[PDB]
This record gives sequence, C-alpha cells and structure tokens, in this order.
Amino acid sequence: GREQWASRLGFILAAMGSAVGLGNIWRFSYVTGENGGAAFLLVYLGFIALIGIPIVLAEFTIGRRAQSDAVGSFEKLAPGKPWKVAGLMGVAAGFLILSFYGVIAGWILFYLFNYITGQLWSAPAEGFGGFFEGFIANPTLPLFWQALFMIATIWIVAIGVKKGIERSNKILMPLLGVLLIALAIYSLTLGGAKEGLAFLFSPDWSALKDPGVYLAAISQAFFTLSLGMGALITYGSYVSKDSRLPGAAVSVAGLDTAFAIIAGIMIFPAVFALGLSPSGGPGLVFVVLPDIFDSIRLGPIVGIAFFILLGAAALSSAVSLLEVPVAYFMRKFDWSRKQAAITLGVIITLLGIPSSLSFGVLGEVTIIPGLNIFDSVDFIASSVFLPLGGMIIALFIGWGWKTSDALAESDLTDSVWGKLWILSLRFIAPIAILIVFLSAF
Ligand SMILES: CCCCCCCCCO[C@@H]1O[C@H](CO)[C@@H](O)[C@H](O)[C@H]1O
Ligand SMILES: CCCCCCCCCO[C@@H]1O[C@H](CO)[C@@H](O)[C@H](O)[C@H]1O
Ligand SMILES: CCCCCCCCCO[C@@H]1O[C@H](CO)[C@@H](O)[C@H](O)[C@H]1O
Ligand SMILES: CCCCCCCCCO[C@@H]1O[C@H](CO)[C@@H](O)[C@H](O)[C@H]1O
Ligand SMILES: CCCCCCCCCO[C@@H]1O[C@H](CO)[C@@H](O)[C@H](O)[C@H]1O
Ligand SMILES: CCCCCCCCCO[C@@H]1O[C@H](CO)[C@@H](O)[C@H](O)[C@H]1O
Ligand SMILES: CCCCCCCCCO[C@@H]1O[C@H](CO)[C@@H](O)[C@H](O)[C@H]1O
Ligand SMILES: CCCCCCCCCO[C@@H]1O[C@H](CO)[C@@H](O)[C@H](O)[C@H]1O
Ligand SMILES: CC(C)[C@H](N)C(=O)O
Ligand code: NA
Ligand code: NA
Repeated sequence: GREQWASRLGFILAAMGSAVGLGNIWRFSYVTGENGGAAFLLVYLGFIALIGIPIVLAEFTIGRRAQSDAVGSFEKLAPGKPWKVAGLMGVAAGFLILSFYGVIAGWILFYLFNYITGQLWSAPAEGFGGFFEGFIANPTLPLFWQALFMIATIWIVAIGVKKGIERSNKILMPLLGVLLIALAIYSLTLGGAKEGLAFLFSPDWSALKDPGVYLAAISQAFFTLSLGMGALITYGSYVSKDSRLPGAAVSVAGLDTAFAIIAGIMIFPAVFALGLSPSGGPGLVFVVLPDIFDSIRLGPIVGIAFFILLGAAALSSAVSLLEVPVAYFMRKFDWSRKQAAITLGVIITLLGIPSSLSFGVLGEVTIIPGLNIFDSVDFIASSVFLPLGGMIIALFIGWGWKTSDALAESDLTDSVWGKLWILSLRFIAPIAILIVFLSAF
C-alpha cells in the first residue's frame, strides 16, 4: 500500500515543477552561450520535439504501468531482463546531478540573502563579476548555503508525496514566468538587442560541423526535461489509471521550452549591452542579472523576487531528484521515508562538496582530461548517463513491448501520434542518440 497523487492534476503540476528549475535559466544560458547560440538552439529544439517528448511519454508509461521506483519499474514489467540498467543509471544520474545542483541552488540562497540584507542593492567596489568570483572562491561560505538548501529538500521528501511534493505553492511558478517575461521586455530596451537577438536567432551554421554541439544539445534537452535521471518514472509511478499521459508530456515539455527561450531573450540582449562575452561560464546569469537589477530604480525589489521565485523553482526540481533514490532505497532496504530522506540527503550533500570546492581551492584539479571536478561530474551525469539511459528506455518500449501494450498504456491507441510515437522510440531516438555518441566520442 504505497502512495499516489491525491488531487487529479497534482501529477502534471509536480512533473512541470520537476522540469522547470535551474536548467532553464542557469544551465541553458551558458550552454547556449558557449555553443554559438542560434545553431545550437535549432538543434536543441529539434531534439526536444523528435526525441524529448517521446521519451518523456515513455518514462510516464513505464512508471504508471509498473507502479514502482525508478529501478523497480523494470524488474516488474520485464523480470530477469537487462533492461533495468536504464533505471540504475537514472538513480546514479540523480545522485550525481543533485550533488552539484545543490551547489548552484546555494548560490541562489546566498544572493537572496544579500538583497534581503541590502548588500547588493548598489554595485560592490569590485564589481558584480568580482563579487561573484569572491563568493564561489570562498571554501566554506557556499557549503553553508548548499547545506541549507539540502535541508529544505530533505524536509519535503521526508514529509511525503501527498503532504509535501504535491502541496507546493502553485502560484510561484506562474509568477516566475511573469517575472521572466517582464525582464525579457526590459532587457530588449537596454541597447544590445540587435546583437543579442542575432546571437540567439540568426544561425551561424559552421557550428553544425562540430560533433560537440549535438552532444551538448542532447545533454541540455535531457537535463532540462528531467529525462534519464529516473525522475519521471517515479512521478509517473504515483499516477492512477485514468490519467491522460500524452498531453501531460506535451504540456511538460512545452512549458519547459517556453521558460528557456524567454530566459534567453532576457539574458543575451543583457550580455551584449554590458559588453561581456556570452561564453562567461556557469556564472553567466549570476554576473549578468545583478548588473541588470542595478540599472533599475526598484531593482533591489526585483532581485528579492527573482531569487525567491527561482529559488522556489530550484527547490521543486531538487525535490524530484532526491525522491528517485528515496523511493528506491525504501523498497530495496525497507527504510522508512524519513530514514531514507535524511540518510541519502546528507550523503548527496557531501558528494557535492568537491564540486563546490572546484570553483575555488580545487580549481586546478581535473578528473576527466581538461575538466575540473564540477565539469567532470556534469559531463558523466548529463552527457553519458542521461542519453544512454534515455536510449535504453526508448529501445525498451520500442522492442521490448507488445505494440498494443505500449499504445494502450500510453493512451495513444488508434492515433496518428501513436504511430509516430512508436517510430520515435523504435528507430529515430535510439539511432540518433547512438550517432551523436559516436561522432562526439
Ligand atoms: C537571529 C536573526 C539573524 C538574521 C541574520 C542577520 C544578518 C545581518 C547581516 O547584516 C549585515 O551585517 C554586516 C556586518 O555583520 C554589515 O556589514 C552589513 O552591512 C549588514 O547588511
Ligand atoms: C554560518 C555562516 C558561516 C559563514 C562562514 C564564512 C567564513 C569566512 C571566513 O573569512 C575568512 O577568514 C580568514 C581568516 O582566517 C581571512 O583571511 C579570509 O580573508 C576570510 O575569507
Ligand atoms: C535563515 C538563514 C540565516 C543565516 C545567515 C547566515 C549569515 C552568513 C554570514 O557570512 C558572512 O556573510 C557576509 C555577507 O554580509 C559576508 O560578507 C561574509 O564573507 C560572510 O562571512
Ligand atoms: C538534515 C536533517 C533535517 C531533516 C528534517 C526531517 C523532519 C522529518 C519530519 O517528518 C515527519 O515528522 C513527524 C513528527 O511528528 C512524523 O510524525 C512524521 O511521520 C514524519 O514524516
Ligand atoms: C509588464 C511589462 C513591464 C516591462 C518593463 C519595461 C521597462 C523598460 C523601461 O526602459 C526605460 O524606459 C524609459 C522610457 O519609458 C526610457 O527613457 C529609458 O531609457 C528606458 O531604459
Ligand atoms: C522578441 C522576438 C524577437 C525575434 C528576433 C528574430 C530576428 C533575428 C534576426 O537577427 C538579425 O537581425 C539583424 C537586424 O538588422 C539583421 O540585419 C540580420 O540579418 C538578422 O540575422
Ligand atoms: C521567437 C521567434 C524568432 C523567429 C526566428 C527568427 C529567424 C531569424 C532569421 O535570421 C536569418 O538567418 C539567416 C542565416 O542563415 C540569414 O540568411 C538571414 O539574413 C537572417 O534574417
Ligand atoms: C514585475 C516587473 C519586473 C521588471 C521591471 C522592469 C524595470 C522597469 C525599469 O523602469 C525604469 O528604467 C529606468 C532605467 O533608466 C530607471 O531610471 C527607472 O527608475 C526605472 O523604473
Ligand atoms: C530536475 C532538474 C534537472 C530540472 N530538469 C531542471 O531543468 O533544472
Ligand atoms: Na528544465
Ligand atoms: Na522546479
């Protein structure tokens, strides 16, 4: 006797809460900026349409049918089969992603603290770039704020699905978009819009010759949709029978893509107006936006709101990440929810400490050749486990299910979409993923 979404539309809300977070504004902005912009944008969008939405629906189908955890969904639906390797990577990918996800979310809480104590209202003596660099170089200051965020994440997973995950404030997410739209409009007036919008919407096709622009595009697409980290199989596993999955998948992926494109329209016109380079790294939004808030008379109020709402959004995504291992360890080892929540939460926190330290004292240490600890874990998680696990998931429903079962449990029977959906999982998605791995590696 396990959990289910109490309210009807609690599923689409929780799935949208998982998808929308730091990946849309933080990671989308610097991965776009260091990949040329528009050409990477057209590739990232095509991957969302032809691969992302089929696998989003695929993960919902596996979860609802099996009614188990990220790994248990494969033991039940296909006993004794090696398909379950897709679920182990997702649990592994959830661990790795949440370790450094909490670091970036700690930067959010630190910036929210400085606008609340009036510290960042005016520009600091060293500039917003120098001020940000001083903070992420500090060894222990970020570990405090990352631990604070993890406590909030541990608290909400421990409370439960019905009492915590489903009980999130549902007005915070529309408010973030309303604030992103208004910051998009304002930044369009800052004078770098012609250069910023050509960067984002006028393609330089030369980038299409680098096999790294596809892997980066497929990493960002899986990352931003919470694909391949066992998150959508778990949330699907709390879903009842009379649930229309296809529209939920299109609604999850469509709303998520709107946030990224509005985040891009906000950031890159602001990047060029400030004279900076769009290849500014993970601190891109963390250096651009405090400068933008300073050019507004009521910017301090804008900054408090922007970091509360984004902070609320990062919290709901991190809650969906920790629930994947939490759900797994409850079944495998009979741990209670609170037991698994604090145990795996404290652990994942300590795994993120080396990632946090790589922006400062550990800045020189490299794991993967050419990449520090943070870039190494992000590469192993985003660029290997998510597309591979995402590829095994597609092959799983494509060649491991009776067609009638797939279309039935997906609510796509006798549909032109159901024929194109099977086409995606059987051929297009696993073929294109394998091609991107081969060219890039
Ligand atoms: C028990 C409640 C405690 C809540 C936390 C209060 C944080 C107060 C921080 O204020 C800051 O302190 C600095 C010196 O300490 C000043 O230089 C700075 O100008 C000021 O903005
Ligand atoms: C619960 C909140 C915890 C906040 C902890 C912040 C730790 C910052 C310590 O300051 C550091 O002290 C050194 C002297 O030892 C200086 O040389 C160094 O310049 C300075 O960066
Ligand atoms: C409900 C959460 C409240 C907890 C507040 C924790 C305060 C952390 C204080 O650290 C200090 O913050 C200063 C900013 O003013 C920095 O200048 C300084 O380097 C750093 O040592
Ligand atoms: C980093 C450590 C911080 C983690 C905080 C975890 C708080 C867990 C609270 O959970 C709930 O507390 C109630 C107490 O009455 C129980 O009745 C209920 O069953 C339980 O679900
Ligand atoms: C709900 C949507 C809110 C959109 C907010 C857009 C605010 C943009 C204001 O820009 C400023 O406007 C002045 C004239 O209006 C100019 O003199 C000034 O140079 C310009 O920088
Ligand atoms: C809020 C939505 C804004 C949509 C912006 C899409 C238009 C991007 C076009 O970029 C460039 O604009 C320059 C302006 O002259 C042209 O010279 C150049 O040829 C063109 O490539
Ligand atoms: C959010 C809605 C945005 C709509 C998409 C805007 C399309 C911008 C078209 O740029 C075009 O790129 C070409 C390079 O291939 C140039 O040849 C051409 O001169 C230039 O105009
Ligand atoms: C919920 C809305 C969040 C976005 C708000 C957009 C900021 C509007 C900025 O307008 C004006 O721009 C001028 C810049 O020159 C300032 O001098 C002026 O004082 C400021 O008020
Ligand atoms: C769960 C998290 C990775 C979410 N997909 C994001 O875009 O931030
Ligand atoms: Na996202
Ligand atoms: Na979220």
